[PDB]
Amino acid sequence: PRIITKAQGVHLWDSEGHKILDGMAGLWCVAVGYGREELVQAAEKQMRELPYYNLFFQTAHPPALELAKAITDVAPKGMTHVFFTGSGSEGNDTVLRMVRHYWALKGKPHKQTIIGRINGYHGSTPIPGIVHIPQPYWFGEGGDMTPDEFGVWAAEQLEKKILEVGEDNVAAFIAEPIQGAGGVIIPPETYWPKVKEILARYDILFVADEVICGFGRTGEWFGSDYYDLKPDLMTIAKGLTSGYIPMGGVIVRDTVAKVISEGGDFNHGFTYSGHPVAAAVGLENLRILRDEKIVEKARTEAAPYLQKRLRELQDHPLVGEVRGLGMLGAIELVKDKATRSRYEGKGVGMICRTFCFENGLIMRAVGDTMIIAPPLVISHAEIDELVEKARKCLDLTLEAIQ
Amino acid sequence: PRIITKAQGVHLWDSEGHKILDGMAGLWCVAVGYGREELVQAAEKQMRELPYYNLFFQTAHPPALELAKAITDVAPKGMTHVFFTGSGSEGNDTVLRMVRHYWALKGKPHKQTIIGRINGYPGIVHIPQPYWFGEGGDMTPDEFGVWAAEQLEKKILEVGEDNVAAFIAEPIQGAGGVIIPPETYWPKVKEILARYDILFVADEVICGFGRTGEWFGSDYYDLKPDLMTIAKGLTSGYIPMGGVIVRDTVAKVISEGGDFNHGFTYSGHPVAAAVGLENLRILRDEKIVEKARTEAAPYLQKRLRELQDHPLVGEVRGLGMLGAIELVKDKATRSRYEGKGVGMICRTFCFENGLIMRAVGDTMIIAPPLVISHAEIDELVEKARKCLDLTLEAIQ
Repeated sequence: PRIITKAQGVHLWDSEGHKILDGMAGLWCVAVGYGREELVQAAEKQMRELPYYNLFFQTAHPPALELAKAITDVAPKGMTHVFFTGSGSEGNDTVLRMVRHYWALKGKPHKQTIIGRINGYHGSTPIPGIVHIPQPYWFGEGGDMTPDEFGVWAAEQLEKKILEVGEDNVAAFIAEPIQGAGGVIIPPETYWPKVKEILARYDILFVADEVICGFGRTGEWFGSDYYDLKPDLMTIAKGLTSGYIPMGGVIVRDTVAKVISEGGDFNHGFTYSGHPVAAAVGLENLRILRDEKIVEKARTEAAPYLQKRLRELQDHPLVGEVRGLGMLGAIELVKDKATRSRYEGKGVGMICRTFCFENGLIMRAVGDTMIIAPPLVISHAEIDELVEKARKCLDLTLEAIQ
Repeated sequence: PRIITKAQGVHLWDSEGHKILDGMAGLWCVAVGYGREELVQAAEKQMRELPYYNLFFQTAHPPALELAKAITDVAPKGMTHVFFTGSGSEGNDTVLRMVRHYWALKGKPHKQTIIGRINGYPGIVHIPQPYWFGEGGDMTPDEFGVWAAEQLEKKILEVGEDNVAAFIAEPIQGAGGVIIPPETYWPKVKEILARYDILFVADEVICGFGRTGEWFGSDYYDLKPDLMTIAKGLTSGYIPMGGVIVRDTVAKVISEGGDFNHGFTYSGHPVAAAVGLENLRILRDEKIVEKARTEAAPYLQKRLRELQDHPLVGEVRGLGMLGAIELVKDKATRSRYEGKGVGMICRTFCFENGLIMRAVGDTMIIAPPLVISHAEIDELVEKARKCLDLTLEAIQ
């Protein structure tokens, strides 16, 4: 039984004193790495000054506002409003309400169906008003097409579905820039360009799920920045606080915010914001990401090296592919690299995960896809640690297959 | 907006150094009062040791478990499962999923309609609230209660048992002005629920963790709920967290029998749990809940009721650490100062005189920290009177 005693930077240590590199940044979230005392201190300060309560009585510099202001500053242009939640998934629920409630107020209440992709639908409990298009997963679902052309097809499928459902019954299309959860499904070059093209010609809202891509994970602040999308709403969480304290929220384009306020501010609960203690943490977490240039350094210094290094693993017999951008990476485990076939039923990723655990690496396995989203602050040294331990474990996995 | 610099016990101080008594315990939540360093220290400790989960490994004593264990210990008997959320309202959403998903797995997917009450929450239907003071006209409290309870049975039949998933109610409606039910209500509702195959959800977001004097409102009115939404006083509002407590029989049906929506991550944020656990440790181990029941509550209630003499007060009501004051133009008919917005004025004068009572229309309400002292109750009822006198004066 293996118990963690201490955590620092990108590393955990067990009771035995064995060092572990957390390649998944806690669970997608721990951006600035473990043990940043500044965040602890933010929380502490607020918790004793005034833990809860806003409006009528409030602190000298309410963290709710200053955090929102901070978020809108790093957001895509046009995104001026932030409605905070206690979690990321609460964010996605909230956005579903907001898009439907939005269209109602425009006097088009028929607009209700949400178009998701396969393997990124979310909760929402087939519901006679959430439909799916195929995911842009070339490696698994693109057979023998070129990435580029597969992308275009998977993008066109959106247009088809909008028409099939009918524009006047569609409320919104909603997608993670990169699905990352379903195994870092990085789209072909051509996808988002084409989806942009489509969205431009239909009167539907566009929700970027930045729960995972948010706050530096792509190298840019948001995946929406990276793929250059113009979303109407953005769900955030996780890296908002580097996972040091629960918080989520929705960033909202001005034009949309104005509609859920004017007309009817009943459901616009004059942004009671979120919890002061969470916000205080979030604000310091954002201050740190911008002011110590961690996002910038991820883009310019960590990312390029991580990607290069990770790709060296392509030589390994077991690896059908390495893919990744920013601080996202994935490794496909195949029986034959040519046909991209898997070790059917053997559950190989499981084995590879096992060996990662045993050898002081945290990669997550999504089926036969190993994935990584390490803290944005990982060093060259630590990337060397990572790709090294990765290889050890790939060798062990292969060995174990015989 | 007045600028608070520090908070202690049941008191805030502004920049001017003026002392303010928070009669609403933050917003229903701050149970143990402000500035308990123990809670700050719990959060701090966890935030640096291990702020969030990872796929593989965990700390020596994960606070998620220890908190759930702690909750199940204070819960009504049978309540063995806790699914945590990031908020209270996320709890109520979650429970809506759970009750519907529950019935589906029993092979009765038509069971979906939720029966709420008016002023607390086809899809979702409502019955009338047990608010004798406003909506009972000239009936006796007892008989009005029975009627308001019978209205449930009527609605179940109207909707039809095979389409009803659940009935869902706060034991006492906090939000909507401390709507304390007649004696007879909950007894009768129990009677009704006993004869229909529907689930019963207690919304303990507000009544939870001592507010009634017992741990839960469900304890107090002696209800046998199938699910309980919690939040707020779980951490004394020091850090956001919520959850659902779930009867064994229900939990067994949503886990095995229909392996689906209990993996995932409902395990709850370690940092929040650490706080929650210490908050609960404090409530049980320093006997705050017990002392609320036995020492604080009786005195608060007594004292508060002295205000009944005031011209403006149609009624004082309250149990445990809940209280309400009705502001009327004529005590006989229970009429209000229609349209004058009197509660507004009374609230205003409370703010200006270092008291936080919340106004729900013309109902002033209080839910002070469970730790309020006799001294502080004296402070409260005293400032209350001052402000009632000021409000009345201002009406001329």
